[PDB]
Amino acid sequence: NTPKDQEIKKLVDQNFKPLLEKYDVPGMAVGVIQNNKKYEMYYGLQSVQDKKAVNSNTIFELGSVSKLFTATAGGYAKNKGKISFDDTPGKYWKELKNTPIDQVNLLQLATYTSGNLALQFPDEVQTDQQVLTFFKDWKPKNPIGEYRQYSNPSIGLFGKVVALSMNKPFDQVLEKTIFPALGLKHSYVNVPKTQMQNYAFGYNQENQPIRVNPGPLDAPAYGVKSTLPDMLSFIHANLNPQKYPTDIQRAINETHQGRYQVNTMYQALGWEEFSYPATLQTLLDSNSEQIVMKPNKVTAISKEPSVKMYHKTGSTSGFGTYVVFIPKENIGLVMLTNKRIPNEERIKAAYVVLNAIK
Ligand SMILES: *[B]([O])([O])[C]([C]N1[C]=C(C([O])=O)N=N1)[N]C(=O)[C]C1=[C][C]=[C]S1
Repeated sequence: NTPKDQEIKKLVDQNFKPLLEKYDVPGMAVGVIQNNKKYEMYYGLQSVQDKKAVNSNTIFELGSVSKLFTATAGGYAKNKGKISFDDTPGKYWKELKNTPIDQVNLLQLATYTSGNLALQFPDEVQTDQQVLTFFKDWKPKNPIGEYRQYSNPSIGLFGKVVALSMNKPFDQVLEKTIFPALGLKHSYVNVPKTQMQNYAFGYNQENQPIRVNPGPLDAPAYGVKSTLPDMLSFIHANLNPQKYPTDIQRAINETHQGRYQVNTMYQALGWEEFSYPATLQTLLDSNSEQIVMKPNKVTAISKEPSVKMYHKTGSTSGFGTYVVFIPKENIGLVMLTNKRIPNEERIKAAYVVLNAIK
């Protein structure tokens, strides 16, 4: 009657494959997981100049999807009693004790509500000392906890604090503790010399080959690299947290808890959450210029839905990512590209595929 894998391949070919020609994207990996079966589809080239095909070993930059690993590490720490989300940063980074930023709690930092932290650090902040000084010098603007402004520094600081609580630097937290707990084998903060042959180039808007630049608190905000099989395993863990040991199970479940809303989007830890079924437009609205780039007053959750879906977009200058999962249908999807394409196109292609399967 047509086997499931060919059916999924056809749906992906209908919806994702034409994006490659349309946006001149050299390579793409799309996976679906459904009831513990994994489907992997690969297209084009990880390196144009080397004529190297995209494949199950290709390492892609996840950009802001990296925030999901940061949130997971925070969930892991918290459920191990190493932090409380009501703590402030000065408890762990002692140089911030009794400074204005120490009036902001960990949860407000992870969910972008300090009320005065912008998308990026200033370009001049690079070293560990400059990051410290930035935070010591910080002062409040909007009332703490009431306005969401999506921010690398805000969740970067959370990440740093989480690492300090676990007595390891943040790259070691992911590479030694969190990745191995999720069973991931090819995910990295720092890609080692022996895997560089698998690290795709990203491609900028003139299709020039580029990779992410080092930056302040880059790892917790946008600095993870992974493969399609790994990303499918991560979606599998979010769909089936009960199959994992206690510590990481509780961590995953902690990332799913909604904390506030901005209209139809519930801000969980890392993940954005929606009432399921969700319309396409609700998912598109989560990624509008007004939500992503500007401050928005938040609202206490006044309807908690029974059934939810979760997504997150991510980009670096040279790469695009989108992950989405729906626990009720035990289904999820990952897209990786080595050229940014509009977030709208990622969300819609994924919407059509997930809704058509079966
Ligand atoms: B994440 O991917 O949501 C995050 C935020 N962001 C900024 C941009 C942009 O400047 O167009 N796209 N996504 N990503 C990053 O901060 C990593 C990047 C740095 C520069 C371009 S993407």
